[PDB]
Amino acid sequence: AVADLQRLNIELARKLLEAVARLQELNIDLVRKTSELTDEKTIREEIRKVKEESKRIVEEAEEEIRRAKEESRYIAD
Amino acid sequence: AVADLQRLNIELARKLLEAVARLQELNIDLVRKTSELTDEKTIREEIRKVKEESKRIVEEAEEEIRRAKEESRYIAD
Amino acid sequence: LRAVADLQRLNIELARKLLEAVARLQELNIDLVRKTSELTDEKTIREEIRKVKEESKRIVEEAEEEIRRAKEESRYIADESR
Repeated sequence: AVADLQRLNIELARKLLEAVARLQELNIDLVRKTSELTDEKTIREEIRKVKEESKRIVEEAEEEIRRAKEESRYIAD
Repeated sequence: AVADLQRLNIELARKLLEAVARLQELNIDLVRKTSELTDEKTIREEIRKVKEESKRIVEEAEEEIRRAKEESRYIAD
Repeated sequence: LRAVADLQRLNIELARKLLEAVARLQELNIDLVRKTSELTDEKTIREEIRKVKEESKRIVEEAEEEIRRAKEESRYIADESR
């Protein structure tokens, strides 16, 4: 069952990479918006929003890994 | 063969971390320069540059997973 | 109980640590941006930058070290077989 488990890891690498890519675009955006704003109350909402968004993304990736792990177990029998 | 496929997976994980590491120094550089500058046109150019550089890095990592996908196929048969 | 199933969990453990690294770095980056908006003294800001940089390097090196473990542990599993 070597090819199946291998395909699984390739899938995983893609998930984590996409998460990494989405977090990067989030950080470029947080820096861009912060440079644009002067009001600190307003800047704090952008930061608070990026933070929870980042948290959603990390959690999504965490569940994907958990699912890849469970699927490995079944393929293991 | 299993050992070769695992070697492939270790290689891939390392390259994904390398992309993560390069993005982080990029993000750190972007914040540093933005704190240094006041002119927004110049700041937007720093932001634009870091962004395209981030995509290049992201695109290379995507190609690497793709290579790893091809290579795994060849080895399993 | 396969050698392959054990190699597989090694990779699962490996993806987690790297994600954990990415998560930690992401929080370092947001904190640095937060403090940057809060401060006007450049000396202070540059110190916060140096701190995040050193912290980010350690996290990356911690992850590089775990990869070296996975690689070595994987080798060990090679002769070990069903």
